[PDB]
Amino acid sequence: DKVIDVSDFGAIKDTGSDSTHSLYKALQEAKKIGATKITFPKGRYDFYEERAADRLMYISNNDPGIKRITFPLSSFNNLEIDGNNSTFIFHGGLVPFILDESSHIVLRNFSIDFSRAFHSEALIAGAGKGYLDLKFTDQFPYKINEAGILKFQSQLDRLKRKQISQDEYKYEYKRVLEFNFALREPEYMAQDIFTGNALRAEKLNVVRIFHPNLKAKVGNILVFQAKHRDYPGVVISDSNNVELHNITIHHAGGMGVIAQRSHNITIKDSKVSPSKGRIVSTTADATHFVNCTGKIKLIDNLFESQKNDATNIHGVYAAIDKIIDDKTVEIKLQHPQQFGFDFIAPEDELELVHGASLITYETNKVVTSTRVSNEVTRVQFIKPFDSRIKEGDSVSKVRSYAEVIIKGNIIRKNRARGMLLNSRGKTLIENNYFHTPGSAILFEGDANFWFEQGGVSDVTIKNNVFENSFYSQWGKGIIAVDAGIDDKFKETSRYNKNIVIKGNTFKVFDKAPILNLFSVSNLVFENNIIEKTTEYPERKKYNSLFVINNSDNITISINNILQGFSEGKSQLLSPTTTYKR
Ligand SMILES: O=S(=O)(O)OC[C@H]1O[C@H](O[C@H]2[C@@H](O)[C@@H](CO)O[C@@H](O)[C@@H]2OS(=O)(=O)O)[C@H](OS(=O)(=O)O)[C@@H](O)[C@H]1O[C@@H]1O[C@H](CO)[C@H](O)[C@H](O[C@H]2O[C@H](CO)[C@H](O)[C@H](O)[C@H]2O)[C@H]1OS(=O)(=O)O
Ligand SMILES: [Cl-]
Ligand SMILES: [Cl-]
Ligand SMILES: [Cl-]
Ligand SMILES: [Cl-]
Ligand SMILES: [Cl-]
Ligand SMILES: [Cl-]
Ligand SMILES: [Cl-]
Ligand SMILES: [Cl-]
Ligand SMILES: [Cl-]
Ligand SMILES: [Cl-]
Ligand SMILES: [Cl-]
Ligand SMILES: [Cl-]
Repeated sequence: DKVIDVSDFGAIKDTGSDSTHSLYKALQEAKKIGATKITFPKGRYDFYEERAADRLMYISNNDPGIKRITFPLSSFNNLEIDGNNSTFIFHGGLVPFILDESSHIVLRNFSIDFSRAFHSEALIAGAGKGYLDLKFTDQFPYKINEAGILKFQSQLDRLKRKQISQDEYKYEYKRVLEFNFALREPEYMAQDIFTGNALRAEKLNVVRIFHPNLKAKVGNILVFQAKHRDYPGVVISDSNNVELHNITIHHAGGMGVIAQRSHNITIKDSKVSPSKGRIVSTTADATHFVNCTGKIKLIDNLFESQKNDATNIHGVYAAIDKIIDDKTVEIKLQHPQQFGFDFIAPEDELELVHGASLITYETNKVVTSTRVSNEVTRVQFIKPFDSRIKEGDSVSKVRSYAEVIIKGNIIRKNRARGMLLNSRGKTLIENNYFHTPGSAILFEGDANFWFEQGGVSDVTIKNNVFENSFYSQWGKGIIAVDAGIDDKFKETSRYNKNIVIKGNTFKVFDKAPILNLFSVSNLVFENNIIEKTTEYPERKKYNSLFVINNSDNITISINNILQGFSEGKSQLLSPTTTYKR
């Protein structure tokens, strides 16, 4: 009627049977009749590959290919999916949700998990020169083949072997990271150890893995980082007015929520958090927004234990590959996880940017655009473009940049950074808790490897708590700039502008930078409380709370408060150019 009950289409809870086809039929009926809601009788629902719809997808900062989709929400309008706090379990290579060219879609009250994680975890039972001894629990099956290589499996007749073998790709790894057993966070100062996808291994007649760079503390947990990003949790693509309310994402092969080229997204009262027996949630970013517009609201969420940043809101740079004539260029997407990102349309305004400095030469209007491939697009401008532009420079679309509201979130226990603020729109970061091994807030962006467009223009960071963040090495300080500006251009490049950091509590354990800035104009750091702790060992390489280079109009104000420090506030609040002296 107005509300469609998925059990009227044969999806039965708690049985363990596949509910994919019944779900599909309920979705098509909702589109046929104009229903505004689908409800699940509260229970457990399982979804498998065999009857899932298949679609080519490019998904920014994730891996492209054929996706099997359990909720294929393409061209839906004005539809709410209320799971009534049901539990959704996905078996194998599924993308749970893709919202494609949809509008006013509300997702509420369910959880997402996969029956076997894409990553794997092990207890570290011993260590030595070039090896670790590991105990795996049952939920991470593996085989050690005749070659002496550790290969994780989907599960423990010739065609069943063949399909299991075909599953091996999904559980490939590329690096390992040590997690502290007691704190359930990346181990203090441990770093990613690259291994590649094949580790020599042997079972001691416990599994021993061999690699020259292995180093960890016994009793900690070793995480094998999933190599691939093929199965993100919720994809929001070319869509508008999407809300996620009380969604729990226990796991994904890649990001928890990834949005590209969409407009108005809210994520509220949701959580990314591990399920029973796991120390890791999603295998990449909890959330992530590419070329999005309107309001992006992250309200009152819990993001913990994912293998990457909690959020990143940014644009796409594309390199100028070939100059065809004075008015025409071919641009090329650079990073493999950007291939297929079409964004340049007739009448768009583009920034033309010098690659090594991130200085904008000019803006220009595009009159025509032709997609040549999933890499190359040809672009014709209305007037001849600036004569200084060379091949190797980049373009970025001048958007109505997203207004970013990030309020009331708890961000902790994840690998890497807290928030990558590459939002050039009006940005508000207020009343969040950060406990991250990397930079809690990082202004990044580059046009040489990730080709992500950042460059802040209006940022307010007010009344957050930064507790012993940046306790490892993914970043350059608690709040830091690592934008891709060559040293030669730092003094003249001003990439991030107009930043107010007021009313925060920084609980710090050593004298690593609270602020580490370059190429900034107009930043005010006032009315903050800085308070010394002993939560982690002090690192002797840091002796400066405020490292500032190649910036202007930076006020580190006198009205900040310092508690528990040996030295006086006038030494401690005084900027250096270096970490030490
Ligand atoms: O230098 S770090 O800040 O620590 O970056 C970490 C880095 O890890 C791997 O590369 C390093 C290690 O492999 C290490 C092992 O001994 O050797 C180092 O010298 C390598 O450093 S290097 O890459 O700077 O040359 C990653 O490669 S690997 O998995 O094949 O081993 C490498 O890509 C890089 O990982 C990135 O670290 C970031 C935090 O520092 C962040 O998590 C990146 O992902 C997210 O951020 C970027 C924007 O910066 C994009 O938005 C991504 O989509 C986000 O997911 C992370 O990249 S990724 O996980 O490989 O995709
Ligand atoms: Cl009906
Ligand atoms: Cl039922
Ligand atoms: Cl779809
Ligand atoms: Cl609508
Ligand atoms: Cl299961
Ligand atoms: Cl095959
Ligand atoms: Cl659980
Ligand atoms: Cl990854
Ligand atoms: Cl140059
Ligand atoms: Cl943006
Ligand atoms: Cl030192
Ligand atoms: Cl002052």
